[PDB]
Amino acid sequence: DDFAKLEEQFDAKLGIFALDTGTNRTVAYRPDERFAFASTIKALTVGVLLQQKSIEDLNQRITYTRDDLVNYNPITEKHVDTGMTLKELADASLRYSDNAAQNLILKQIGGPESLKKELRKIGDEVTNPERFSPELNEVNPGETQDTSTARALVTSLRAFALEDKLPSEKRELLIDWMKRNTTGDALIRAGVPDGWEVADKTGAASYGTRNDIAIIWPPKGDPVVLAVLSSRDKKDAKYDDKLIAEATKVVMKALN
Amino acid sequence: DDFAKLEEQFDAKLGIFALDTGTNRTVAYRPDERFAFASTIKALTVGVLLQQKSIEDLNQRITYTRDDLVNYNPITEKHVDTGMTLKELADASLRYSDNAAQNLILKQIGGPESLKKELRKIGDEVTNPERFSPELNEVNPGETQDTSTARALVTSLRAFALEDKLPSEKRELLIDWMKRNTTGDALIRAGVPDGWEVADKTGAASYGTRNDIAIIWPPKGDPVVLAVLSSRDKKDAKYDDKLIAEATKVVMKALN
Ligand SMILES: *C(=O)[C@@H](NC(=O)Cc1cccs1)[C@@H]1NC(C(=O)O)=C(C)CS1
Ligand SMILES: *C(=O)[C@@H](NC(=O)Cc1cccs1)[C@@H]1NC(C(=O)O)=C(C)CS1
Repeated sequence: DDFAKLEEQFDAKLGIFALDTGTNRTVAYRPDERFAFASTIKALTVGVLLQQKSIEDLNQRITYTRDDLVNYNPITEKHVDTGMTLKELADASLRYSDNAAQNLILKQIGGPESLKKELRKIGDEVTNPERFSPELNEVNPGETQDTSTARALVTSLRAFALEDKLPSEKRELLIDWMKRNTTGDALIRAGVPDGWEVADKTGAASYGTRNDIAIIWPPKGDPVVLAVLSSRDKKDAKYDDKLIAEATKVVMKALN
Repeated sequence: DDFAKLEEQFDAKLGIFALDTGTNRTVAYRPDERFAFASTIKALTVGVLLQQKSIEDLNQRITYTRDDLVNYNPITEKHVDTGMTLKELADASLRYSDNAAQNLILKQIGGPESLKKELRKIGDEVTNPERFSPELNEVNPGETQDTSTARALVTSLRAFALEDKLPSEKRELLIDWMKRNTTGDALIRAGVPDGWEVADKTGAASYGTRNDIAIIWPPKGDPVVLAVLSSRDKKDAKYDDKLIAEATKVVMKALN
C-alpha cells in the first residue's frame, strides 16, 4: 500500500479520510488517529461564526490593538488603526491563515469552549478546541487538547459547507473563501488535476504537523471532502508539503 | 550595467520599466522598446471586462464548444459540457493563462478591435491588440501588431489595478486573481523576497519572448508596478525564466 510507502519516504505518520459525496465511497488510512488540528480549525470556526450572524452582521467593525497580534498576522498587522470587519477577518483567517484574525473571530463567538459546544451541537464529538492561537499548536503525542481526526474534520467541514448546518448563501461565502486560499498551493491542490476546483484550509504545528482539509469538485459530479493530516516524531521536526501532495494523488486514484 | 550583463548571460534583449508608486522613482532599460505582449494582455483584457460589467454580471454563463478550444486550455477544456461564467473565465485566463478563456472574454467585450478602443480610452496609445489567441503570439521583429512596451504595460496595469479605471471592489477581484497566479513562480516572484505579496501575469511567445508584469507590495510602503519583457533573435529560440527572476532582483536593488 501506497500510504505506508509515503510514511516510509517522508518518515512521517499520515492520517487520511476522504468521502466521495456522489457515491459515499470512502478512502481511509489511520482515519481515527488524533492529530493537532492546527490552523485547519479556522475553517470550522468561520462555519460557526456564519451560523451565529447574518451576512449583513459580518459588516460589524472590530477594533483591536497590538495586544491582539500574536505570532503570524499577515493581514491583521496592516489594519491596527482602521479595524477590520468580521467579513474581512474571516477572509484573512481563511485565505491567509492569519492567527490574530482567528483569535478575534473566536472571541466574537464566545471562545474555544463555546466553539467546542457548537461543534458538539453539529454532531462532532471528536474535535477538541481548548486554546487560542497559536498555543493550540503546542500538542504533545498522547494529548487530546486541540486535536481531531481526519474523519471528524471531514464530517464537520462537509456539514458546514455542503449539507444543512448553514443556509446556502452562507455556504457560498465559506466555499468562496476556501476556494481562494493563498496557503495551499503545494498541498491538496498539487495532487488534483488543473480544472478541478479546490477549497482548502492548511495547518502547520509542533511535531512537524502538516495538515490540509479540502472540498474537491470534479468538472461535473458530486464533490470529494478530504483531510490529509501528518506529524512526525521529533518536536522540532520539519514537514514537507510534498507528502500531502503525494498522499492526495493516492486518494484520487483510489476513488477515481 | 547589470541589465546589460543579463542580456549578455542569456543572449537576449530585455525591456524593463518599474514604478515605485510611493516615490515615483523609476527603473528603466529599453522601456519604450516594442515586444510581443503575449499572454500579459490577459490582465488588461480582464480590466476591460470588469469596467464594462457589474460584478453580478460576471455570473453570466458562457456556453462554448470544442471549436472554442485552441492550443492551451487547461481549465476551459474541462467544462465544455457545463459552460463557465465570465467570472470563472476571468479566473482561468489570469491564474492559468487559459487561451480559450481569453478568447471567450475577448468576444464578450467585442473582440481585439474593441479591446484596442477601450485601451485608448484609458490612455494607452501604445498597446496594439489585433488578434485572438494564440495567433497574437506570432510577431516578427519590427512588426507592431500585438506589441506593447514595458512602460505602457506598467502604465495600463497600474491604471486598472491601483488607480481609477475601476471601482475598488473590481480592483480587488483583479488583484486577487493575479496574486493567486499559478504560472509565474519562476519569474518576478522568484526575484522578490518570500512574504512580499506579488500580483503578476506571465507570457511566452515566438522569438523566445518571455514576459511578466506585476504589482509588488513591499512589507510596508506603496506598491511597485513592474514589467520585465524579453525576446531573442531566432524564431524558435528557447527562453529561460531565470532571466526575468534575475532582472527582477536588479530592480529591487535599484529601488532600495
Ligand atoms: C496554523 O496552522 C498556523 N500555524 C501556527 O501558528 C504554528 C506555526 C507558525 C509558524 C510555523 S508553525 C498558521 N498557518 C499556516 C498554514 O496554514 O499553513 C502556517 C504555515 C503557519 S501560521
Ligand atoms: C501566452 O503567453 C500564452 N502563450 C501561448 O499560447 C504561446 C506559446 C508559447 C509557448 C507555448 S504556447 C500562454 N501563456 C503562457 C504563460 O503565460 O506562461 C505559456 C507558458 C504558454 S500558453
